[PDB]
Amino acid sequence: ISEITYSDGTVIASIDYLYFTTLAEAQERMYDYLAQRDNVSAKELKNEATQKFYRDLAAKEIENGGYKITTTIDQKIHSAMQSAVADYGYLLDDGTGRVEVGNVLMDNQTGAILGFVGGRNYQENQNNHAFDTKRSPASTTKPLLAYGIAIDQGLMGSETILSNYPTNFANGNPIMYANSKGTGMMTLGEALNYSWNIPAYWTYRMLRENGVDVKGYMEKMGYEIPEYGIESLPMGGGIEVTVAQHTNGYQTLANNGVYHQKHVISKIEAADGRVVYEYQDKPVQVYSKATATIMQGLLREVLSSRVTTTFKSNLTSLNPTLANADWIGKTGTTGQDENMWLMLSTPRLTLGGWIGHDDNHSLSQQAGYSNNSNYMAHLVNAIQQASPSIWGNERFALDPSVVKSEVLKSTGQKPGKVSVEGKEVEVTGSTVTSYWANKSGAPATSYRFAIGGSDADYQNAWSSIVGSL
Amino acid sequence: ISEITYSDGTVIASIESDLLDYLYFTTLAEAQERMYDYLAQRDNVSAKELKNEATQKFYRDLAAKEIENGGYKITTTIDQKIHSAMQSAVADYGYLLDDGTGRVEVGNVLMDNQTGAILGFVGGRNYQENQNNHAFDTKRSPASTTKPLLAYGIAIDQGLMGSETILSNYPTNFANGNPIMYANSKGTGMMTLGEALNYSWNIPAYWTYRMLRENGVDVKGYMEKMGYEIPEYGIESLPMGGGIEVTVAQHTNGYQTLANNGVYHQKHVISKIEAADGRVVYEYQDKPVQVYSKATATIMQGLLREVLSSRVTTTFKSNLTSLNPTLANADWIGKTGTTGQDENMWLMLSTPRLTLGGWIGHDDNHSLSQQAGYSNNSNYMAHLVNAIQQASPSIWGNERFALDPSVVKSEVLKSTGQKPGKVSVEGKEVEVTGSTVTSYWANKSGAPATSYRFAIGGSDADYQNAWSSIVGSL
Ligand SMILES: *[B-](O)(O)c1cc(NC(C)=O)cc(C(=O)O)c1
Ligand SMILES: *[B-](O)(O)c1cc(NC(C)=O)cc(C(=O)O)c1
Ligand SMILES: [Cl-]
Ligand SMILES: [Cl-]
Ligand SMILES: [Cl-]
Ligand SMILES: [Cl-]
Ligand SMILES: [Cl-]
Ligand SMILES: [Cl-]
Ligand SMILES: [Cl-]
Ligand SMILES: [Cl-]
Ligand SMILES: [Cl-]
Ligand SMILES: [Cl-]
Ligand SMILES: [Cl-]
Ligand SMILES: [Cl-]
Ligand SMILES: [Cl-]
Ligand SMILES: [Cl-]
Ligand SMILES: [Cl-]
Ligand SMILES: [Cl-]
Ligand SMILES: [Cl-]
Ligand SMILES: [Cl-]
Ligand SMILES: [Cl-]
Ligand SMILES: [Cl-]
Ligand SMILES: [Cl-]
Ligand SMILES: [Cl-]
Ligand SMILES: [Cl-]
Ligand SMILES: [Cl-]
Ligand SMILES: [Cl-]
Ligand code: NA
Ligand code: NA
Ligand code: NA
Repeated sequence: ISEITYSDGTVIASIDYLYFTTLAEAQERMYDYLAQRDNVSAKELKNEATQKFYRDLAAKEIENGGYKITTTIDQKIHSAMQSAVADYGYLLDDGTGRVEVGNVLMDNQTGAILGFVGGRNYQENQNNHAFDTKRSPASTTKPLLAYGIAIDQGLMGSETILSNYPTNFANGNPIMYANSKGTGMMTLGEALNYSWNIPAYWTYRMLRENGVDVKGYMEKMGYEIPEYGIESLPMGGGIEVTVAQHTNGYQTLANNGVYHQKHVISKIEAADGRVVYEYQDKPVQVYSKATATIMQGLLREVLSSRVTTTFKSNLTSLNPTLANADWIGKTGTTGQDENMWLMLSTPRLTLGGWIGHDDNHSLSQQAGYSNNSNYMAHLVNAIQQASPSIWGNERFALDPSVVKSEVLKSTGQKPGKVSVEGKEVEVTGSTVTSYWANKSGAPATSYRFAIGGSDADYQNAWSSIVGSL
Repeated sequence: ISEITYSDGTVIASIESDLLDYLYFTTLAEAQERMYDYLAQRDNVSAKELKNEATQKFYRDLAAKEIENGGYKITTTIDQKIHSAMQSAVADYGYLLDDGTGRVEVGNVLMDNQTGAILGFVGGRNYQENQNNHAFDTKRSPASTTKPLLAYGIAIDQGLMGSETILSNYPTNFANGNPIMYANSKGTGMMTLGEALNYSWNIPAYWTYRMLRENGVDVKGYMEKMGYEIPEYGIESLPMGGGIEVTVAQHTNGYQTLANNGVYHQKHVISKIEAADGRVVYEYQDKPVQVYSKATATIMQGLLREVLSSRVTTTFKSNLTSLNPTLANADWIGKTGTTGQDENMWLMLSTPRLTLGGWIGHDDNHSLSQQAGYSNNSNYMAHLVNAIQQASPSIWGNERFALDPSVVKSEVLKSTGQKPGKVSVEGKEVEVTGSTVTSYWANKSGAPATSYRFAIGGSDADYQNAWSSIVGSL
């Protein structure tokens, strides 16, 4: 009778979060294997009755067969993660009841899942918040769906300027962030650190205007998103993901643009040793190396800046060496504080983390900012203790293909002549290196130098700019 | 022969004559200052004679001899378990300060808010390597930790602003024509007190101090009640710490005053000297002074609570949270400091029971790294605050700072920090309206009606520009 092992061949069980997660995945691979073995047509496989039967026939196969199921799970690491959430999960409770939690640690280079947190305590609550739970990824959407795609397309670079000026949705309601209706122009860096919404709204809207196949990108990463025609899409509206699937997105950015499909099972072998399933590596360059490495740079500072997450502070206090790893990441917070995300990467690993309530009520305001950040610092340390060089010491680095431009700070763009209602101006001032992922680098400065902005906005910004020579 | 004891009576050391450790020198030195004052007054020397240098030297010599040969018991306020714990903390965690500019030195004073007793201190990285006492001897500019005491606290006390009053942070020059800078920023716009505190902007502080001069406020009087020695008050950048130099111990005494509801207790490390024959030659006398009203102090507490919790200029609450979440939930308030070339970092922390002063920098005054104060010092002091807890788990207390009853509350416009009402904007009189906030004052009657110059500071151009904005939003 059959076995599931850790990656080193150590038996997990013969046929708790660990048990069911790995088994359910093994059964899903067994389901595929049998449907292909019986030549079940794709029409047939859509049939509900057929699915039940084959779901049931895969389950019995594992029980009765004598298969070895090799998982990707690292015993020391996964176990250290269980202790972590046991020891430190209480840091999440903030007076809104018992806060649940999902984490997935993924190898950036393989997609393998080394260990995971399923929830506060399987014995109290059996919902798997790492693999099953689907929640809006909120602002963690932005680097993937908006900004990363805009850069990859050549429509934006590291120090391009976006409008966070007040603006409304089609219905007339103001696009909000926290309680702000917006401010003014702003670099991509600042838009990312503070997690503004308006800048993301204009970015997505620009992608639609340029006809960019955004679905194409998201699908290459395994994202199932049913409707792309949504103005708040890039802020995580109309999207729902597992922590495992979402971790896979950040795995893509971290792995210099190259997707590896997540997996928890690497091999199933019949009792006579014939492989019935084995994981096939299909790297996929979702973003250009320039794009991914440019994005790595920005997400480095999302964490450094500490604007929306205290994480680096927390990690520094618990483990100052570890804190010097080249961490990058992105927070998410849903509009009523229903869900907090913190996504973290070093060159080697990605660790995704969600918290919230099962019934979807609000957390405290600081639940993502402080609590989750603190918790994940403890979790990241606990993985370190268990496997001391697993995080690695590599730095993320700009790909040589990255083009570097001299732009004005004020416009995001090369200095140049511009007309400001009549009066042409020679536009001059302090400059910055901007990183682009196109052939040619930044354009020269135009009147509409920014992503988004009304006319009014533009004669307000140009006002100050002109003032400032 | 003579002995210096911890506060429970344990012996720290014997004083006998020499042939021809911070704790020894610090406690002995203050004991000799006491013996000095005693011997002088026993002999009826007057401030006339005691101004004469041959006479000081005589009475300093006499006080040394007296403790060396006499049979005095000297009782210090030092708490042995806590002080030890602090020596351990700097030993274990001092390296957290080293940022690549060399060996960063450090001074700390833990003070009891209710008496001014010093319970323990850190004198430097390692007395062996360097004997400069950075807790008691080194004087440095308190930088922006000047602002609550010299500027905003006094303004509130004098009824010239309240908790949500607006201040100008629009660009402006010193009298010589140079811009008042903060980091690289030439300024922004109008600003609540709270925001001005959390970011530690300079211009609001500049204007605040200017106001107090225009109003002839006795700022020296306040600072002196707290033991501060500032030689020259006519200095534009005073409130930012310009032309001020202080020990960690003196400066801890200033934050003690705000923390103890406005009431100052003079710092001391010695509570009693007693002779063998029963003669008490010195015993510390409790002499509370109300420097700020309880209203002012408790309002200030609320603002300093958020300086820490906003995490703008320090990571401390984050650091402490990860080290000791329960302790991070005590009622911490504080203020940071950074001199203009990054030479000096300060963090001043209080709970209702204790104040902990912290300075870091280099004995030769060269620059620290840019984040030394924001991050390094904040992290170290969270380690230090925690180590103090471990040694004495109730010492910090679970009490909360709270507004005194005497605090006046007012409904004001968020835009103007003043009560809603009509204003004359450039000819046409306007119905100044919008969302409100509760603002705390330490006067009789609270906020005024909004006037054209609602803010502390600002030029005509500035006020135009800001009203421009406010009129828009109606
Ligand atoms: B983000 O910082 O997680 C974020 C995302 C949104 N998106 C949507 C669709 O509401 C809103 C907000 C916010 O207004 O706080 C933040
Ligand atoms: B403060 O945030 O510690 C502060 C204080 C000063 N003071 C003086 C006298 O220059 C300057 C600055 C600064 O230029 O950043 C900050
Ligand atoms: Cl293993
Ligand atoms: Cl920023
Ligand atoms: Cl699409
Ligand atoms: Cl999905
Ligand atoms: Cl569509
Ligand atoms: Cl799998
Ligand atoms: Cl077999
Ligand atoms: Cl950092
Ligand atoms: Cl922080
Ligand atoms: Cl280039
Ligand atoms: Cl260029
Ligand atoms: Cl191009
Ligand atoms: Cl317009
Ligand atoms: Cl000394
Ligand atoms: Cl003691
Ligand atoms: Cl603020
Ligand atoms: Cl004065
Ligand atoms: Cl002084
Ligand atoms: Cl004067
Ligand atoms: Cl005697
Ligand atoms: Cl009073
Ligand atoms: Cl009242
Ligand atoms: Cl009122
Ligand atoms: Cl009054
Ligand atoms: Cl003017
Ligand atoms: Na966020
Ligand atoms: Na060191
Ligand atoms: Na400061």
